[PDB]
Amino acid sequence: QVLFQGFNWESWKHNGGWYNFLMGKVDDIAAAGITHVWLPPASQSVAEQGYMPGRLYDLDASKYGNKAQLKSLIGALHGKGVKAIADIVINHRTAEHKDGRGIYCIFEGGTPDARLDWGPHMICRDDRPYADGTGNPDTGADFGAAPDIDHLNLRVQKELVEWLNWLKADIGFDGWRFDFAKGYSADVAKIYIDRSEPSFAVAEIWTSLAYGGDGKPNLNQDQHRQELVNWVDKVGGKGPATTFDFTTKGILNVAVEGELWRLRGTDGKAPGMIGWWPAKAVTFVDNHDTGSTQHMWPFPSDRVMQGYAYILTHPGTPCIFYDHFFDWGLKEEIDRLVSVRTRHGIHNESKLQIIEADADLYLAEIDGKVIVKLGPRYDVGNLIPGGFKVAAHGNDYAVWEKI
Amino acid sequence: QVLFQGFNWESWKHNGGWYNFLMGKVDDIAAAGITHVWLPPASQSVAEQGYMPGRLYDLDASKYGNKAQLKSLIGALHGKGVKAIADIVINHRTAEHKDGRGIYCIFEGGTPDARLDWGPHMICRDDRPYADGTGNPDTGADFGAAPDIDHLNLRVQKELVEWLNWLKADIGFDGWRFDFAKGYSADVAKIYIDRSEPSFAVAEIWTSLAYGGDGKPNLNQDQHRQELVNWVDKVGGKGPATTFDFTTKGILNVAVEGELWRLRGTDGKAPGMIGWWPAKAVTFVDNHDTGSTQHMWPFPSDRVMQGYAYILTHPGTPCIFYDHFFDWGLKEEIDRLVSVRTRHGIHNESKLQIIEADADLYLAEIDGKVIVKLGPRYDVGNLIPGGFKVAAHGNDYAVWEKI
Ligand SMILES: C=C1O[C@H](O[C@H]2[C@H](O)[C@@H](O)[C@H](O)O[C@@H]2CO)[C@H](O)[C@@H](O)[C@@H]1N[C@H]1C=C(C=O)C(=O)[C@H](O)[C@H]1O
Ligand SMILES: C=C1O[C@H](O[C@H]2[C@H](O)[C@@H](O)[C@H](O)O[C@@H]2CO)[C@H](O)[C@@H](O)[C@@H]1N[C@H]1C=C(C=O)C(=O)[C@H](O)[C@H]1O
Ligand SMILES: C[C@H]1O[C@@H](O)[C@H](O)[C@@H](O)[C@@H]1N[C@H]1C=C(CO)C(O)[C@H](O)[C@H]1O
Ligand SMILES: C[C@H]1O[C@@H](O)[C@H](O)[C@@H](O)[C@@H]1N[C@H]1C=C(CO)C(O)[C@H](O)[C@H]1O
Ligand SMILES: [Ca+2]
Ligand SMILES: [Ca+2]
Ligand SMILES: [Ca+2]
Ligand SMILES: [Ca+2]
Ligand SMILES: [Ca+2]
Ligand SMILES: [Ca+2]
Repeated sequence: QVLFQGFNWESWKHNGGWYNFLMGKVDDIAAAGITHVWLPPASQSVAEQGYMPGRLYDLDASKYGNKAQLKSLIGALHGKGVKAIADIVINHRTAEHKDGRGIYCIFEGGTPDARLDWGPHMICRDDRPYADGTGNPDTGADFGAAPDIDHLNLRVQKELVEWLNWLKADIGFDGWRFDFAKGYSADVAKIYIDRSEPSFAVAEIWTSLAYGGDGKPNLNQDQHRQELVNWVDKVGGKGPATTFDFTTKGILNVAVEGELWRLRGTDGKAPGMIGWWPAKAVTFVDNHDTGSTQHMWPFPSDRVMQGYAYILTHPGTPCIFYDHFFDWGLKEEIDRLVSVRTRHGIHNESKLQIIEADADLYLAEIDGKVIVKLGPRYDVGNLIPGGFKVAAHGNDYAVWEKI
Repeated sequence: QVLFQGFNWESWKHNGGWYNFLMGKVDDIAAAGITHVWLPPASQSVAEQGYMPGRLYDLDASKYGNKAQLKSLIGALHGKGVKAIADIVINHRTAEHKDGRGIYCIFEGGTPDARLDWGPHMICRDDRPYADGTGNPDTGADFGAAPDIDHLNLRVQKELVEWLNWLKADIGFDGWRFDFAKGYSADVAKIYIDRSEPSFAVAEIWTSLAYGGDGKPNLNQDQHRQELVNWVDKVGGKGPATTFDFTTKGILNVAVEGELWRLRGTDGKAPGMIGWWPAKAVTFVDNHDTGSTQHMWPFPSDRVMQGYAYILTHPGTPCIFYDHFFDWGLKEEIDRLVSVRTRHGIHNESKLQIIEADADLYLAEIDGKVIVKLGPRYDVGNLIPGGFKVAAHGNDYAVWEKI
């Protein structure tokens, strides 16, 4: 399962429309061995990138393109074997109309009927000024800038599950990435996952790493991955549910700048979520927030390939980011890695054994068939077994594969 | 067994004589809980510090003092419970007289008889110009500046074992530290150890650490401690034989400057010799060469107490260096640590479990009774068990002891 993020922060701006643009990259994407692409928020949003949704059923006001273009793109991805997963922003919603108080708290689903046309009662009890105090309190965090939907209200749960099934059925989406899933409880999410039955769903739980007395992250980030592992438990370990592994991303970010010892945790296992539940963890080097033009937590640029050498050979389900693959010129090195991975049947639950993790060398062996070396360390051969030949290499990475 | 090094590079210079001087520190030394003190080379040496011996039986030409003063000092140490171990420099010897060739290759033992009065035949075949080609080749490394004794010659072995037994019997020495034990084979050393039967013997095998592609030592220094562990095997694992743990000293030197992750080796065990054979390893922060006025491999000065917090709580047999204890003002902090160690019966073979080793924190638990934290990391309490109270602390160290 290797995922691709088919957009970045600037994508809405594209001349002629991003979904149209993306039509052209479907073959390349299919060819890299990508199995799912995560498409940006489809509905009408106040914010052009999509994360501030209003008329949920109105896919036509999207700045990425209209419903007709979405279905053609999802048609193309599907015709080529790949699945399309959708950014479900349902923690918060923006309102169409002012109520009596002059507050924008009357929602409009986008259709002549009443689906999704809620008012203040479906806003979480306490999210003043939008709330009118009569809904249930928030199951999770608040998003400041907008109304937070009260996911314990039953009309909310039904109309939002109808909308999810419509996105699967009429639009074609296969799975969900749940935006700001800290916004609501794993229980609420579970209803949506269970009742829409996606073939894949990844939640975005993003919290800070623990930082030590030195301004740098701690080697141990067990509080941080526990929280990911916990969401997956409550939601259901047997489900399709996964969380992005922000722990590996946070560590790697630092590790790569000459601190590769950071990659062998306290227990001698990988320090990120993939060290405890690789199966339910999807890994990434960067996304539209951490990277792109937002630069919230970027991977060191001169090192993104050591990042892909790591996520692509290791357990967990890797996510390639649009920009790296298509705009940085790393296409081919990334391809080669996705091949090594697919060729040896490396998969989300592969076994990892960390041979060495010193400041200047990380050497790990996955599934007995592939070894990856990250780092500038030159004197290395003595540790890579007889029987392996180098499969890929580039800047401060090399991966050998057996015979 | 905690050893003390009762001298440094400048000691020969002391006004009024070092052994005399040292008479005054015997009580303090005895009181710290020190069980052995390593005294500098006793015989006549061309080089004032002792490491260039000539008339082996002539203890009177020592710049540290004469035979009478040595015996009084060893008498005092013994009267107070401590043993005295001697620096046996027998790899090389300097000659008293020129032979026919005009080469200084006629030795003089220091007595009217012939004990130790060898000539070129007892010099290793190849150490030109001193050698006359008729002796056996060197069993080990060469010391450039002087004649290397051919320890395979049987007269050499007998007279040098007589001299060793005289140092035990007439002078009072209890054990040996074998200077430059790379100078000769572990086999030759074994004869001297076995036949003089010391109660303690430590060899000085000093080689370089492996350095990586970054100018810093590798985390793994297994080639380096293998060599120590090997000498002890050939010499005899059941003997009194030990080697100084240069591996821990080399690592620690670096580790302490914010790289405390260096202290959990590749295998999750201590990286120095004490991780493989703690019993046969004697640890140190610095000695007359690495430190003192020679500064060959000094411990970072503002950090020597993190070094003693480590060696004093950990397995292996610790060696306190004269200067730290008596001249740096660390006496009391060092004492306190030697107490924690002795109080809880921590000993050369105690069990070590490394809780965490991150750049800014090293936390280890010895024998279930003591925990030591090295590093500036502040947020620590969550990892030290309920039941432990802090026993000592100071600059970037603290050690707790159970109840
Ligand atoms: C951009 C996002 O911000 C939040 O993550 C923050 C973490 O909580 C914080 O602890 C860490 O140190 O830094 C973060 C960013 O600075 C949200 O939790 C995260 O979910 C959010 N990501 C998405 C949500 C949006 C609003 O609906 C967006 O505009 C993003 O584009 C989404 O991917
Ligand atoms: C001072 C000593 O030098 C040697 O150690 C060197 C190591 O071999 C080298 O690899 C390392 O990088 O650095 C070293 C010092 O720069 C000898 O091997 C060592 O045994 C020697 N130590 C003693 C021997 C002497 C000569 O008889 C001395 O003058 C010292 O005072 C002794 O302790
Ligand atoms: C393997 C694990 O290490 C533990 O110390 C964590 O506290 C735990 O949460 C994590 N457990 C998870 C991982 C797996 C699979 O390895 C599960 O099935 C568990 O339910 C899930 O909580
Ligand atoms: C425990 C050890 O780890 C091994 O990987 C080393 O290669 C080995 O040399 C070392 N072995 C030594 C240590 C002990 C005690 O632990 C012995 O009795 C052995 O003879 C001695 O070689
Ligand atoms: Ca409507
Ligand atoms: Ca809100
Ligand atoms: Ca919320
Ligand atoms: Ca004589
Ligand atoms: Ca010589
Ligand atoms: Ca020699």
